[PDB]
Amino acid sequence: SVGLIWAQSTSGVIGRDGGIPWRLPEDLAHFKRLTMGHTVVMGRRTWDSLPAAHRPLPGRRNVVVTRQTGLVAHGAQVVGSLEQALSPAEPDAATWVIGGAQIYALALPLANRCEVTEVDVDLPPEDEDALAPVLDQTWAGTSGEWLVSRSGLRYRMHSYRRL
Ligand SMILES: NC(=O)c1ccc[n+]([C@@H]2O[C@H](COP(=O)([O-])OP(=O)(O)OC[C@H]3O[C@@H](n4cnc5c(N)ncnc54)[C@H](OP(=O)(O)O)[C@@H]3O)[C@@H](O)[C@H]2O)c1
Ligand SMILES: COc1ccc(-c2nc(N)nc(N)c2OCCCOc2ccccc2CCC(=O)O)cc1
Repeated sequence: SVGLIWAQSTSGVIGRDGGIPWRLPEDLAHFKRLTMGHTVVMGRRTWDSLPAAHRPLPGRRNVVVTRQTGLVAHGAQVVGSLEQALSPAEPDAATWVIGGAQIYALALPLANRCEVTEVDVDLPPEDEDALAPVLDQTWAGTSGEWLVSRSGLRYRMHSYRRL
């Protein structure tokens, strides 16, 4: 099982300026609950975007997809392709692809599940933004109710499974 997990604004922005242009603690908790104890696969930009307190992501096997020989920032296992990231895999569990846009595009054809957090923040896309992948007719989804964060932002979760 290969799952994509991401958070996006309603407009479909996932990234800006090498980071994420909102703060939503409830989504961080959701992300940790779904990924704890599992392998997480990310693109190298996302690895370099992690604040030092969160790099590597604790309690997870951190796999970084890069074309470079290796990385200056410690704690990752580097691989040269998504296929190398995904095999061998943890039994009875999902391997989670955790971004960013380039790595989501690589993984989308291989994925069985998507776990999306939608954040109701008004973020018209800007020219260098990373955008969420668009899902096609091979996905069936369900959506949770709108929730209110302690910061006042509304958010909700969507879950998709391959037909
Ligand atoms: N909202 C969310 O859920 C979420 C989640 C994660 C990230 N983000 C955001 O997304 C943005 C980063 O996304 P991004 O698309 O710019 O970068 P990315 O997908 O994180 O990383 C891109 C890098 O991955 C490597 N790569 C890409 N394709 C490859 C291939 N075919 N083979 C081997 N290596 C490959 C390259 O690393 P090298 O250059 O080292 O070769 C490339 O520069 C940031 O703003 C981050 O904060 C948002
Ligand atoms: C607080 O910033 C968050 C940024 C992104 C999400 C997030 N949310 C969903 N739903 N899917 C994702 N792929 C996703 O990005 C995961 C990779 C980036 O992770 C970062 C970045 C900065 C600080 C901390 C962490 C995780 C720390 C940990 O997990 O210990 C969550 C919170």
